Parts: sequence; C-alpha cells; structure tokens
Amino acid sequence: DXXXDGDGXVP
Amino acid sequence: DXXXDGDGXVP
Ligand SMILES: [Ca+2]
Ligand SMILES: [Ca+2]
Ligand SMILES: [Ca+2]
Ligand SMILES: [Cl-]
Ligand SMILES: [Cl-]
Ligand SMILES: [Cl-]
Repeated sequence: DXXXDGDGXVP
Repeated sequence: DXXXDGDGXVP
C-alpha cells in the first residue's frame, strides 16, 4: 500500500 | 487505480 492511509484511497 | 478490481486491492 501507498499513502500511509492503508489499502486504496491515496496511492 | 490498477488491476480492474476496485480501489486498492490489486495495484
Ligand atoms: Ca493507500
Ligand atoms: Ca484508487
Ligand atoms: Ca485495484
Ligand atoms: Cl494504496
Ligand atoms: Cl491504491
Ligand atoms: Cl483499474
């Protein structure tokens, strides 16, 4: 995952 | 997104 927001959301 | 499977999941 990317974004530091977990799966999906921000890449 | 990527993967044709919805937000997140498969890239
Ligand atoms: Ca994310
Ligand atoms: Ca997405
Ligand atoms: Ca996906
Ligand atoms: Cl992500
Ligand atoms: Cl993502
Ligand atoms: Cl996709």
